[PDB]
Amino acid sequence: RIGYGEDSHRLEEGRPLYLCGLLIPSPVGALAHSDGDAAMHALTDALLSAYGLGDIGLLFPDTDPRWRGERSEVFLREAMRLVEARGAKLLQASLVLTLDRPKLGPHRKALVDSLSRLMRLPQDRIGLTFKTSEGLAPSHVQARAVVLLD
Amino acid sequence: RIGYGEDSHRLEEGRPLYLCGLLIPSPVGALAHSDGDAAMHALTDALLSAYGLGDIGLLFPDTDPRWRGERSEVFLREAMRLVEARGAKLLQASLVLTLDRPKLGPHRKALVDSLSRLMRLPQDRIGLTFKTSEGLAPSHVQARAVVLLD
Amino acid sequence: RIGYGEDSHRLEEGRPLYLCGLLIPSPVGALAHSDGDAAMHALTDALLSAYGLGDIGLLFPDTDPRWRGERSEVFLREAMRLVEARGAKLLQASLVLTLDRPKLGPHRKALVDSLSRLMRLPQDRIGLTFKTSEGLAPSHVQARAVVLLD
Ligand SMILES: [Mg+2]
Ligand SMILES: [Mg+2]
Ligand SMILES: [Mg+2]
Repeated sequence: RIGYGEDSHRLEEGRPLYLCGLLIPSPVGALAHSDGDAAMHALTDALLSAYGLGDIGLLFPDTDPRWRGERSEVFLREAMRLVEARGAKLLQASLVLTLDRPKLGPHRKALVDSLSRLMRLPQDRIGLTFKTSEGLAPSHVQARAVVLLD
Repeated sequence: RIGYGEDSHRLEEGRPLYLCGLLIPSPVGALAHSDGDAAMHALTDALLSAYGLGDIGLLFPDTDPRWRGERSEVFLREAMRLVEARGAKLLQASLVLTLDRPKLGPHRKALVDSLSRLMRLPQDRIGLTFKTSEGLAPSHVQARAVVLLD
Repeated sequence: RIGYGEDSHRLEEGRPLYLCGLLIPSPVGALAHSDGDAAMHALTDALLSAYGLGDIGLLFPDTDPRWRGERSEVFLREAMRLVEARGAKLLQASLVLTLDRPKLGPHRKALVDSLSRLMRLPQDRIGLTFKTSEGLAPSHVQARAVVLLD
């Protein structure tokens, strides 16, 4: 099975930046409703999608209590619980993060380590790459992810 | 086999909106010479791509009378005919629709039912997720799609 | 295994345009430090991604004299070497190129032939499709690619 997901958020000065589950030192952070972790959101949608289960807007509306104030690993692990209950064995996640600042290169090890631990995948099965928008989208973070299961 | 397809269209106020084969009540709709159904176009290109057959610009140009003015479902069924004749067995389609309005949430069932009916896939093999652009692309509808076959 | 990658470049008047390893006659070309071949970059990142090896920013930085000034095909071939050494057999590449000008249609055969030769894949396993941005991004070339291996 395959799943594909995307996420993006406005970034603003003096807000915390969360990506791949981690708080990243940055001059900008998401202007969100959530922690705005675009990588987790894209991955979560990709997982749900692989089983036709909907998306984070359907399954995690803030109006449900359990989701209000929650960090995005809660959404990811619930999607993992849902596909696992349907017999899924996650094999791989490959995703691209796009943002002009800050540079994610120095945080490569930490970001992969976190995704590896969250999705319970070996490091060679976490394919994370970083891009800038080349001035296409200087005020957003963007994420696009593909997952592979069984 | 895997295929990847994308489409985007300018949205204009007061034009009809077509997605996944359906008319969706909306304040905005594609400005296009086609019906502008980004979902159909992205899926069609992904199917073509999975066999290297080209893209919808090549196979369904507005110059070709058989295709001019037709709804986009006609091009998807033709792409399905072409890949089926080359032995394809479509397994899964996962795609993301991005647009700032209207909300697609209320239409989720009919949209997924449509894709399942047109592509002849069970609903758990239709992975449809909805996003807004968070202000990055407030005047366009975008779709990106992955298909898996065989 | 699966890998996903993306690339974009600002386009500027009177610069040469390189795509899929070829010179493409054009009024606009990438402004950059590389040849700005978005197809090559996105394919290379997708390959690297399929094995968790990093991305082109990590492995091919212009601080490294081995890589500065090299054509992007040299990067793609090195990524091929690295995954092949880890047992991979590339099976398929499917990608989308997005740009408002020049038209890529007239170059389809040459572009696909180049990808086929470079990646040593049969033509039906090269899924290249072309799009314009519909004015979303009229001054960039964008590429997004999925690769499948084994
Ligand atoms: Mg989000
Ligand atoms: Mg279209
Ligand atoms: Mg590049």
